[PDB]
Amino acid sequence: GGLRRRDLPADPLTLFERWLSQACEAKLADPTAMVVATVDEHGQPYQRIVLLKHYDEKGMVFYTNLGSRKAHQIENNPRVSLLFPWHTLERQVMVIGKAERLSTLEVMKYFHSRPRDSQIGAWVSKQSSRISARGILESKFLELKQKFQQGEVPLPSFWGGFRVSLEQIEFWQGGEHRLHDRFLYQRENDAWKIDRLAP
Amino acid sequence: GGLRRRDLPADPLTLFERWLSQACEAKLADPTAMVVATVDEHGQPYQRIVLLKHYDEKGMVFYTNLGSRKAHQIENNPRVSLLFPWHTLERQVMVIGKAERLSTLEVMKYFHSRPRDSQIGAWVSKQSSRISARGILESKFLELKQKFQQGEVPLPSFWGGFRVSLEQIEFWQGGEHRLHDRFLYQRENDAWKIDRLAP
Ligand SMILES: Cc1cc2nc3c(=O)[nH]c(=O)nc-3n(C[C@H](O)[C@H](O)[C@H](O)COP(=O)(O)O)c2cc1C
Ligand SMILES: Cc1cc2nc3c(=O)[nH]c(=O)nc-3n(C[C@H](O)[C@H](O)[C@H](O)COP(=O)(O)O)c2cc1C
Ligand SMILES: Cc1ncc(COP(=O)(O)O)c(C=O)c1O
Ligand SMILES: Cc1ncc(COP(=O)(O)O)c(C=O)c1O
Repeated sequence: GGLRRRDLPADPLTLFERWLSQACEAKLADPTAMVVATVDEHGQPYQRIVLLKHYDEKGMVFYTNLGSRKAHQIENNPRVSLLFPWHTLERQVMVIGKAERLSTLEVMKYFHSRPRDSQIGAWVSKQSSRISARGILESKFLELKQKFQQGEVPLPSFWGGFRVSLEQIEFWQGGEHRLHDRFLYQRENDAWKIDRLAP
Repeated sequence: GGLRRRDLPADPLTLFERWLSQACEAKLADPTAMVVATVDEHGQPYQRIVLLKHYDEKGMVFYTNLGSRKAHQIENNPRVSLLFPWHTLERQVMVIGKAERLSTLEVMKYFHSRPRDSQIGAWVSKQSSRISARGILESKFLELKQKFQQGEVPLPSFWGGFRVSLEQIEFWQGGEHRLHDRFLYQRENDAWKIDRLAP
């Protein structure tokens, strides 16, 4: 029907929750899937999809291997962008913010909630490094599955997470004639300034 | 069934064509949709989806408004990343490269191939700038529809395109236990060096 300023909530998370809710409702594949962009030391941007696992006023959270390329890039430049590719629903949500590491307590809690095969898998991969063959991953997996016996499957020291703060959140919704609705929520010291952007 | 090095084509575009072909075949919404990431002068990355309109060994092409944020950002830093969010097919294609402007000749050709309402729309929006109301877009549209009479609908001077070169192309395909297949094709002076990357 359209997206009019007068219908927007004060808090952008409120609109995001609604859009996330309807996305699950429409059964999109991986509704929590978002593309996270980071930048290396030479100014080159990099992208990969990760899953949003939690969000609130403090920011959006995802977990990853601390030795990965994104991790290395975030340590040198914490500025990141997140984009939810919801175009089958004629929508997009883009977030601008800084990524900060989650504490051990937060990570252990989420880690032990994952399927065991995934916990073991976490142990297996030296994420982003070049490896000579797939078999390396497969032998290790087997090796560890039995090594643990699974007693509790330990939290790898190289496993962690990041929380991306909400400095800016942009909502995009398809419009005919290429005239789409775009609203940019921008942090103004606790409060949110809203502007419609030309498509 | 999996992705083994021995089954990879010498030229990454060959694998990309296959993946693009099957994506259309599976009727994904907007198979040519890709997330393009650019970086501003402060090192902050930005993202938005655009449509791939052509590709070959020289790079991947998309069209946009030359006064937009992405355009401004590319003029200051031509390094960009493209990511095709094909996860409903358990796949991802990420491209690293430099964006260069297309010539007038190339742009006119593609511009006049678009639906008239879209050509008029192109004229309407001062893409990315803040506008006070949606009505501004709607009045202009109407105004121009009749102004042209459509005799040929002129190419806006602020409309253009970019070609992103292929410096690196990464292929990702879902794997069980979180052990996914990842291969990175990297330009080595005309030739392509291939490495499997840990997931
Ligand atoms: C649907 C989907 C969800 C994914 N979720 C995550 C995630 O939550 N954490 C993660 O580290 N990688 C995840 N990945 C794999 C990443 O895209 C990427 O390959 C990996 O994190 C390494 O990226 P990097 O080399 O840029 O560091 C996911 C991939 C897909 C397609
Ligand atoms: C499926 C889809 C396809 C799109 N294709 C394009 C495109 O080809 N060119 C373009 O300028 N914007 C396109 N857009 C709109 C962009 O995502 C974005 O809103 C716009 O280019 C302005 O981005 P910027 O402010 O970062 O410059 C598309 C959006 C969607 C959801
Ligand atoms: C490398 C990697 N880590 C984590 C995840 C997902 O997080 P979780 O397994 O806790 O749901 C994925 C999902 O595809 C992944 O590919
Ligand atoms: C702003 C904008 N320009 C261009 C396009 C698509 O290119 P074209 O209309 O030539 O197919 C889109 C598609 O959503 C768009 O949103």
